Amino acid sequence: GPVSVANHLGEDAGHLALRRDVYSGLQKTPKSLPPKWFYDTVGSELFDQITRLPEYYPTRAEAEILRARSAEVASACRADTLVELGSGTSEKTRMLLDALRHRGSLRRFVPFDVDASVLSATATAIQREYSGVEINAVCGDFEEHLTEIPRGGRRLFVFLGSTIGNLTPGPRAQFLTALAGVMRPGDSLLLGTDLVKDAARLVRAYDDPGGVTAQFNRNVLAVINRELEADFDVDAFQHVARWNSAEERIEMWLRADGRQRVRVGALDLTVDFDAGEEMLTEVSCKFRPQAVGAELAAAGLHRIRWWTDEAGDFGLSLAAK
Ligand SMILES: O=C(O)[C@H](Cc1cnc[nH]1)n1cccc1
Repeated sequence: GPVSVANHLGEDAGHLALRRDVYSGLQKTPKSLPPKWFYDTVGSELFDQITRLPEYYPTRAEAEILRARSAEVASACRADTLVELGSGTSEKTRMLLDALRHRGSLRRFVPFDVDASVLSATATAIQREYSGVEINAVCGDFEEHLTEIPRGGRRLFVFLGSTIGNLTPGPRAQFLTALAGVMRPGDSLLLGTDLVKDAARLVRAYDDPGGVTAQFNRNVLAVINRELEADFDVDAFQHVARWNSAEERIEMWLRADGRQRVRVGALDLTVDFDAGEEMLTEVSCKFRPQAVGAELAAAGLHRIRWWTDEAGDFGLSLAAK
Protein backbone atom coordinates (compact mmCIF):
# COMPACT_ATOMS: atom_id res chain seq x y z
CA GLY A 1 0.00 0.00 0.00
CA PRO A 2 0.99 3.62 -0.64
CA VAL A 3 2.69 5.89 1.89
CA SER A 4 2.13 9.61 2.35
CA VAL A 5 3.80 11.93 4.84
CA ALA A 6 2.30 15.42 5.14
CA ASN A 7 4.31 17.93 7.18
CA HIS A 8 2.67 20.92 8.87
CA LEU A 9 5.45 21.90 11.32
CA GLY A 10 7.92 24.58 10.27
CA GLU A 11 11.50 23.37 9.81
CA ASP A 12 12.37 25.01 13.14
CA ALA A 13 8.97 24.62 14.83
CA GLY A 14 10.72 22.57 17.51
CA HIS A 15 13.46 25.08 18.34
CA LEU A 16 11.08 28.04 18.63
CA ALA A 17 8.83 25.89 20.81
CA LEU A 18 11.81 25.11 23.05
CA ARG A 19 12.78 28.81 23.32
CA ARG A 20 9.24 29.84 24.31
CA ASP A 21 8.65 27.17 26.98
CA VAL A 22 12.06 27.54 28.65
CA TYR A 23 11.85 31.36 28.69
CA SER A 24 8.35 31.37 30.18
CA GLY A 25 8.86 28.45 32.57
CA LEU A 26 12.22 29.46 34.02
CA GLN A 27 10.69 32.76 35.18
CA LYS A 28 7.57 31.48 36.97
CA THR A 29 7.09 30.66 40.66
CA PRO A 30 8.01 27.83 41.00
CA LYS A 31 10.07 27.16 37.88
CA SER A 32 8.35 24.66 35.61
CA LEU A 33 9.25 23.02 32.29
CA PRO A 34 7.10 20.99 29.88
CA PRO A 35 7.78 17.23 29.86
CA LYS A 36 7.86 16.93 26.03
CA TRP A 37 11.49 18.06 26.01
CA PHE A 38 12.60 14.87 27.81
CA TYR A 39 12.35 13.03 24.48
CA ASP A 40 15.40 13.81 22.41
CA THR A 41 17.35 10.72 21.32
CA VAL A 42 19.28 10.20 24.57
CA GLY A 43 16.05 10.82 26.47
CA SER A 44 14.02 8.48 24.28
CA GLU A 45 16.60 5.79 24.93
CA LEU A 46 16.20 6.34 28.68
CA PHE A 47 12.43 6.06 28.38
CA ASP A 48 12.91 2.74 26.61
CA GLN A 49 14.71 1.54 29.74
CA ILE A 50 12.05 2.82 32.13
CA THR A 51 9.41 0.69 30.40
CA ARG A 52 11.39 -2.45 31.34
CA LEU A 53 12.23 -1.60 34.94
CA PRO A 54 10.52 -3.83 37.52
CA GLU A 55 9.27 -0.72 39.34
CA TYR A 56 7.52 0.68 36.22
CA TYR A 57 4.26 -1.28 35.72
CA PRO A 58 2.29 0.98 33.31
CA THR A 59 3.82 -0.25 30.03
CA ARG A 60 3.46 -3.89 31.07
CA ALA A 61 -0.01 -3.36 32.53
CA GLU A 62 -1.47 -1.77 29.39
CA ALA A 63 0.27 -4.48 27.31
CA GLU A 64 -1.56 -7.15 29.30
CA ILE A 65 -4.97 -5.51 28.71
CA LEU A 66 -4.21 -5.03 24.99
CA ARG A 67 -2.92 -8.58 24.55
CA ALA A 68 -6.29 -9.68 25.92
CA ARG A 69 -8.79 -7.11 24.66
CA SER A 70 -7.52 -5.95 21.25
CA ALA A 71 -9.88 -8.32 19.45
CA GLU A 72 -12.86 -7.10 21.44
CA VAL A 73 -11.72 -3.52 20.73
CA ALA A 74 -11.75 -4.24 16.98
CA SER A 75 -15.11 -6.02 17.23
CA ALA A 76 -16.83 -3.18 19.08
CA CYS A 77 -15.40 -0.33 17.03
CA ARG A 78 -15.38 -1.99 13.55
CA ALA A 79 -12.79 0.46 12.31
CA ASP A 80 -10.99 0.30 8.99
CA THR A 81 -8.58 3.08 9.99
CA LEU A 82 -6.22 3.30 12.99
CA VAL A 83 -5.10 6.82 13.98
CA GLU A 84 -2.29 6.93 16.55
CA LEU A 85 -1.61 10.12 18.50
CA GLY A 86 1.96 8.96 18.89
CA SER A 87 4.86 7.69 16.80
CA GLY A 88 3.56 4.22 15.82
CA THR A 89 6.73 2.39 16.97
CA SER A 90 5.10 0.50 19.85
CA GLU A 91 4.38 -3.21 19.98
CA LYS A 92 0.86 -2.12 21.05
CA THR A 93 0.45 -0.39 17.68
CA ARG A 94 0.98 -3.77 16.00
CA MET A 95 -1.50 -5.40 18.41
CA LEU A 96 -4.29 -3.09 17.25
CA LEU A 97 -3.31 -3.27 13.55
CA ASP A 98 -3.31 -7.06 13.89
CA ALA A 99 -6.84 -6.99 15.35
CA LEU A 100 -8.28 -4.95 12.50
CA ARG A 101 -6.43 -7.04 9.89
CA HIS A 102 -7.61 -10.29 11.52
CA ARG A 103 -11.12 -8.81 11.39
CA GLY A 104 -10.59 -8.31 7.65
CA SER A 105 -11.04 -4.54 7.95
CA LEU A 106 -7.58 -2.91 8.17
CA ARG A 107 -7.56 -0.37 5.32
CA ARG A 108 -5.65 2.72 6.55
CA PHE A 109 -3.14 3.75 9.24
CA VAL A 110 -2.51 7.35 10.31
CA PRO A 111 0.42 8.01 12.68
CA PHE A 112 0.29 11.57 14.04
CA ASP A 113 3.45 12.86 15.76
CA VAL A 114 5.80 15.86 15.72
CA ASP A 115 9.03 14.23 14.48
CA ALA A 116 8.64 13.76 10.72
CA SER A 117 11.75 11.60 10.62
CA VAL A 118 10.18 9.11 13.05
CA LEU A 119 6.94 9.09 11.01
CA SER A 120 8.81 8.39 7.76
CA ALA A 121 10.58 5.42 9.36
CA THR A 122 7.32 4.12 10.84
CA ALA A 123 5.46 4.35 7.52
CA THR A 124 8.23 2.40 5.76
CA ALA A 125 8.09 -0.35 8.39
CA ILE A 126 4.29 -0.62 8.53
CA GLN A 127 4.13 -0.60 4.71
CA ARG A 128 6.49 -3.59 4.59
CA GLU A 129 4.60 -5.53 7.30
CA TYR A 130 1.00 -4.89 6.15
CA SER A 131 0.29 -5.21 2.44
CA GLY A 132 -2.70 -3.25 1.27
CA VAL A 133 -2.67 -0.63 4.02
CA GLU A 134 -2.51 3.05 3.09
CA ILE A 135 -0.21 4.82 5.57
CA ASN A 136 -1.28 8.50 5.74
CA ALA A 137 1.25 9.90 8.24
CA VAL A 138 0.72 13.41 9.64
CA CYS A 139 3.39 15.68 11.16
CA GLY A 140 1.61 18.22 13.37
CA ASP A 141 0.71 19.02 16.97
CA PHE A 142 -2.53 18.75 18.98
CA GLU A 143 -2.98 22.52 19.34
CA GLU A 144 -3.52 23.18 15.63
CA HIS A 145 -3.34 20.11 13.37
CA LEU A 146 -5.88 17.56 14.60
CA THR A 147 -7.98 18.81 11.63
CA GLU A 148 -5.22 17.60 9.29
CA ILE A 149 -6.02 13.95 10.07
CA PRO A 150 -7.72 12.46 6.93
CA ARG A 151 -11.49 12.08 6.54
CA GLY A 152 -13.68 9.06 5.80
CA GLY A 153 -14.05 5.42 6.75
CA ARG A 154 -14.66 4.47 10.41
CA ARG A 155 -11.77 5.72 12.51
CA LEU A 156 -10.37 4.52 15.84
CA PHE A 157 -8.22 7.20 17.48
CA VAL A 158 -5.67 5.74 19.89
CA PHE A 159 -3.91 7.56 22.78
CA LEU A 160 -2.30 5.07 25.15
CA GLY A 161 0.21 4.89 28.00
CA SER A 162 -1.52 7.51 30.18
CA THR A 163 0.05 10.20 27.98
CA ILE A 164 -3.08 12.24 28.67
CA GLY A 165 -1.94 12.05 32.32
CA ASN A 166 0.78 14.48 31.31
CA LEU A 167 -2.06 17.06 31.00
CA THR A 168 -3.43 18.76 34.12
CA PRO A 169 -7.27 18.93 34.23
CA GLY A 170 -7.49 22.32 32.50
CA PRO A 171 -5.46 21.42 29.42
CA ARG A 172 -6.84 17.84 29.59
CA ALA A 173 -10.47 18.85 28.94
CA GLN A 174 -9.15 21.26 26.30
CA PHE A 175 -7.52 18.33 24.48
CA LEU A 176 -10.46 15.90 24.73
CA THR A 177 -12.85 18.56 23.45
CA ALA A 178 -10.63 19.27 20.45
CA LEU A 179 -10.24 15.56 19.67
CA ALA A 180 -13.94 14.79 19.98
CA GLY A 181 -14.46 17.89 17.85
CA VAL A 182 -12.64 16.31 14.87
CA MET A 183 -14.28 12.89 15.42
CA ARG A 184 -17.11 11.88 13.22
CA PRO A 185 -20.11 9.94 14.58
CA GLY A 186 -19.25 6.23 14.60
CA ASP A 187 -15.58 7.01 15.25
CA SER A 188 -14.14 5.89 18.55
CA LEU A 189 -11.31 6.75 20.96
CA LEU A 190 -9.14 4.25 22.84
CA LEU A 191 -7.49 5.93 25.82
CA GLY A 192 -5.12 4.53 28.46
CA THR A 193 -5.09 5.95 31.98
CA ASP A 194 -2.95 4.90 34.93
CA LEU A 195 -5.13 4.55 38.03
CA VAL A 196 -4.81 5.87 41.57
CA LYS A 197 -3.19 3.26 43.80
CA ASP A 198 -0.90 2.97 46.84
CA ALA A 199 1.36 6.02 47.01
CA ALA A 200 4.42 3.96 48.00
CA ARG A 201 4.13 2.00 44.77
CA LEU A 202 3.42 5.16 42.75
CA VAL A 203 6.56 6.88 44.07
CA ARG A 204 8.86 3.89 43.45
CA ALA A 205 7.61 3.67 39.83
CA TYR A 206 9.10 7.16 39.27
CA ASP A 207 12.34 6.71 41.22
CA ASP A 208 13.94 3.36 40.48
CA PRO A 209 16.91 2.42 42.72
CA GLY A 210 19.56 2.56 39.99
CA GLY A 211 18.22 5.96 38.96
CA VAL A 212 17.31 5.45 35.31
CA THR A 213 14.40 7.81 35.95
CA ALA A 214 16.77 10.23 37.65
CA GLN A 215 18.90 10.48 34.52
CA PHE A 216 15.72 10.82 32.43
CA ASN A 217 14.59 13.80 34.52
CA ARG A 218 17.99 15.50 34.63
CA ASN A 219 18.29 14.98 30.88
CA VAL A 220 15.99 17.98 30.39
CA LEU A 221 18.88 20.14 31.61
CA ALA A 222 21.19 18.62 28.97
CA VAL A 223 18.76 19.35 26.12
CA ILE A 224 18.50 22.95 27.31
CA ASN A 225 22.27 23.30 27.71
CA ARG A 226 22.79 22.03 24.16
CA GLU A 227 19.94 23.64 22.25
CA LEU A 228 19.85 26.98 24.06
CA GLU A 229 23.54 27.26 25.06
CA ALA A 230 22.93 27.29 28.82
CA ASP A 231 25.20 26.25 31.71
CA PHE A 232 23.21 24.08 34.13
CA ASP A 233 25.50 22.21 36.49
CA VAL A 234 23.48 19.08 35.77
CA ASP A 235 25.20 17.00 38.46
CA ALA A 236 24.09 19.52 41.13
CA PHE A 237 20.34 18.96 40.53
CA GLN A 238 18.67 16.01 42.30
CA HIS A 239 15.75 13.86 41.10
CA VAL A 240 12.72 14.12 43.41
CA ALA A 241 9.62 11.94 42.84
CA ARG A 242 6.71 13.53 44.74
CA TRP A 243 3.14 12.32 45.37
CA ASN A 244 0.63 15.21 45.24
CA SER A 245 -2.19 13.66 47.24
CA ALA A 246 -4.80 16.42 46.78
CA GLU A 247 -4.42 16.56 42.99
CA GLU A 248 -3.90 12.75 43.00
CA ARG A 249 -0.88 12.94 40.73
CA ILE A 250 2.81 12.07 40.67
CA GLU A 251 5.15 15.06 40.17
CA MET A 252 8.77 15.07 38.94
CA TRP A 253 10.92 17.86 40.40
CA LEU A 254 14.60 18.76 40.28
CA ARG A 255 15.94 19.99 43.63
CA ALA A 256 18.91 22.34 43.30
CA ASP A 257 21.73 21.41 45.65
CA GLY A 258 23.23 24.74 46.59
CA ARG A 259 22.30 28.10 45.09
CA GLN A 260 22.55 27.86 41.28
CA ARG A 261 22.88 30.71 38.77
CA VAL A 262 22.21 29.45 35.24
CA ARG A 263 22.42 31.58 32.09
CA VAL A 264 20.56 30.59 28.91
CA GLY A 265 22.51 32.40 26.18
CA ALA A 266 20.15 31.99 23.21
CA LEU A 267 17.45 33.63 25.32
CA ASP A 268 19.67 36.37 26.82
CA LEU A 269 18.24 35.41 30.23
CA THR A 270 19.64 34.51 33.67
CA VAL A 271 17.67 32.55 36.29
CA ASP A 272 18.46 31.85 39.94
CA PHE A 273 17.74 28.87 42.20
CA ASP A 274 17.93 29.11 45.98
CA ALA A 275 19.70 26.22 47.71
CA GLY A 276 17.11 23.43 47.82
CA GLU A 277 14.78 25.09 45.30
CA GLU A 278 12.78 22.59 43.26
CA MET A 279 11.65 22.88 39.64
CA LEU A 280 8.63 21.03 38.26
CA THR A 281 9.49 19.04 35.11
CA GLU A 282 6.50 16.64 34.89
CA VAL A 283 3.12 15.82 36.32
CA SER A 284 1.77 12.32 35.83
CA CYS A 285 -1.92 12.48 36.76
CA LYS A 286 -3.48 9.28 38.07
CA PHE A 287 -7.11 8.52 37.38
CA ARG A 288 -10.24 6.98 38.83
CA PRO A 289 -12.50 4.84 36.63
CA GLN A 290 -15.62 6.99 37.12
CA ALA A 291 -13.67 10.21 36.59
CA VAL A 292 -12.30 9.02 33.26
CA GLY A 293 -15.72 8.15 31.83
CA ALA A 294 -17.20 11.36 33.22
CA GLU A 295 -14.37 13.38 31.60
CA LEU A 296 -14.94 11.67 28.24
CA ALA A 297 -18.60 12.66 28.56
CA ALA A 298 -17.80 16.34 29.12
CA ALA A 299 -15.96 16.33 25.76
CA GLY A 300 -18.90 14.70 23.96
CA LEU A 301 -17.74 11.07 23.97
CA HIS A 302 -19.57 8.20 25.62
CA ARG A 303 -17.51 5.34 27.08
CA ILE A 304 -18.78 1.92 25.98
CA ARG A 305 -16.00 -0.32 27.36
CA TRP A 306 -13.69 -0.04 30.33
CA TRP A 307 -10.92 -2.55 30.91
CA THR A 308 -8.50 -3.19 33.73
CA ASP A 309 -5.39 -5.30 34.04
CA GLU A 310 -5.54 -8.39 36.24
CA ALA A 311 -4.19 -6.33 39.18
CA GLY A 312 -6.28 -3.13 38.91
CA ASP A 313 -3.29 -0.95 38.08
CA PHE A 314 -4.13 0.52 34.66
CA GLY A 315 -7.29 1.38 32.74
CA LEU A 316 -8.20 1.33 29.05
CA SER A 317 -11.33 3.16 27.89
CA LEU A 318 -13.21 2.83 24.60
CA ALA A 319 -15.53 5.72 23.81
CA ALA A 320 -17.65 6.57 20.79
CA LYS A 321 -18.76 9.71 19.00
O1 LIG B 1 3.80 9.19 32.89
C1 LIG B 1 4.74 8.38 32.65
O2 LIG B 1 4.97 7.44 33.46
C2 LIG B 1 5.59 8.51 31.38
C3 LIG B 1 6.67 9.56 31.57
C4 LIG B 1 7.61 9.12 32.69
C5 LIG B 1 7.92 7.84 33.01
N1 LIG B 1 8.74 7.85 34.03
C6 LIG B 1 8.96 9.13 34.37
N2 LIG B 1 8.25 9.90 33.53
N3 LIG B 1 4.73 8.88 30.28
C7 LIG B 1 3.97 8.03 29.56
C8 LIG B 1 3.30 8.76 28.61
C9 LIG B 1 3.66 10.05 28.76
C10 LIG B 1 4.56 10.14 29.80
